Amino acid sequence: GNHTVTFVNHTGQTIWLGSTVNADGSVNFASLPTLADGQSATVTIPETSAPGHWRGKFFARQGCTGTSGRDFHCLVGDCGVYADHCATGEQPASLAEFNFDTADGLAPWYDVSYVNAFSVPITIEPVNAAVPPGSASCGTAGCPENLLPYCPAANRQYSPSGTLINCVNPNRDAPTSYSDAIKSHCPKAYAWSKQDTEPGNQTMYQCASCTGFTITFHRAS
Repeated sequence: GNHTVTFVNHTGQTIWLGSTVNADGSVNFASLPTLADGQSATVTIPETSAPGHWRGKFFARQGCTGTSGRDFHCLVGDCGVYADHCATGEQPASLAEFNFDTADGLAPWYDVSYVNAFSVPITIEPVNAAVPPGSASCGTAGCPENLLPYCPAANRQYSPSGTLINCVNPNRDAPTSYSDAIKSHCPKAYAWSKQDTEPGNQTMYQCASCTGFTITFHRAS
């Protein structure tokens, strides 16, 4: 069947959901919801339709102002001038990444990625999971703790009003003091692109027997 994805906004401010999909035929949504603090919404992944898989990323855009189609713009994760969908790639932000695949008996795969940035904490937790006895599958990806306070000073980004709102990886492809701090506080997420080749890493998750996922964007201020 088709998996559901529930977005839960616990950040403390409004988020404008965005998504980017791989160039493999994965079908992107016409629009993704805007969530005031505390609100939630659920979408349905069209797995049963061609091409039978969905490889892509969800993220929260923050600090959005202006008019859609004209000057709409976000302080974190901007992906174009439209409030309801991405016209371009996104500026660096926390990512919830998925590989739904009806041809992969281990899918869906999921992970939290701070490779580009840590903006808000993300957890990805399966819904109605049936874990085989002894299996450690269907784990929760990511951690709830706000990691902005542990950001190296050189990688911090501030709102015009002076609030710390983002922590941007200076080198996505090699360990840095940025990735050291992220990994030290949450080993359950990507902090740099090839972390999943480190022995003992806890970056990747899959759950072959669930009805969907809950993506929670946790408190960030």
